[PDB]
Amino acid sequence: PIFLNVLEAIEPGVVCAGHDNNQPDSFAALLSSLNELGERQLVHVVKWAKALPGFRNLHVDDQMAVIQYSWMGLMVFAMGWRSVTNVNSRMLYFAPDLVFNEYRMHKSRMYSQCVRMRHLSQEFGWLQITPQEFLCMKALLLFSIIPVDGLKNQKFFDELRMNYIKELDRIIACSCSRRFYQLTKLLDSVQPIARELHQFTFDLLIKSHMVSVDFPEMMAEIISVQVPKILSGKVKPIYFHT
Ligand SMILES: C[C@]12CCC(=O)C[C@@H]1CC[C@@H]1[C@@H]2CC[C@]2(C)[C@@H](O)CC[C@@H]12
Repeated sequence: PIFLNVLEAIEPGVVCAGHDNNQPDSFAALLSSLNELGERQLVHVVKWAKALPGFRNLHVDDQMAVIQYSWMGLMVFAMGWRSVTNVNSRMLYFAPDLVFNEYRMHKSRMYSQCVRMRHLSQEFGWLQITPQEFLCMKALLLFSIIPVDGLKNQKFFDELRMNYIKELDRIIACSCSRRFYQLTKLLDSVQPIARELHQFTFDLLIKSHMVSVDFPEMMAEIISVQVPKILSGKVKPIYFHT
């Protein structure tokens, strides 16, 4: 099981937000901590993606683009997994030092987005997603959002994505169609969540200095240059179902 060996081997370890849990929960503090967490996880996502089977087959520019478009979906998917794994789904396990209870979901001003993420977390439970289904789905997520004008080498991308789909199907196969159906619906359900988070972070970046939220430099760059391409519809998710 070469493919599965790789995905398991490359899976990132624990990442902390560096949040001060001893201090009363403010909007500014919670959101600055989520931003810092995002920046730290982006480093890990980049090294993960580069080690994925076939990833180096893409043009350098497509490598960068797929990561910049997909990171929100990928991080949310992993966060959902951690959440089923560690806590119990009233809660969102962003990091060991950054666990959201309902009170925090409210103070972050992200309550409804958090409700969507928790629904995702719960779905992993209800579908009884295996660790190996999780790993293959996460890999697929990196190849599920592209510019409508195409990538530099769209042909290699379409081939990469096909191969990850085949890998998910094998992991299922090893009825079957019911399971593939359910997993593809679950993958699709990540995309509305990512879209609402993209809107939210974009708004927050615009009004950031007003509300005293810090955006690390890499975060501010991607949210101002790449996230607006998704919100304006220049970059769109690939859905399995209509
Ligand atoms: C990806 C992160 C951070 C990593 C993670 O575990 C999931 C989580 C989802 C909410 C994101 C956050 C990064 C910072 C964002 C983008 C904030 O600006 C608003 C929503 C936050």
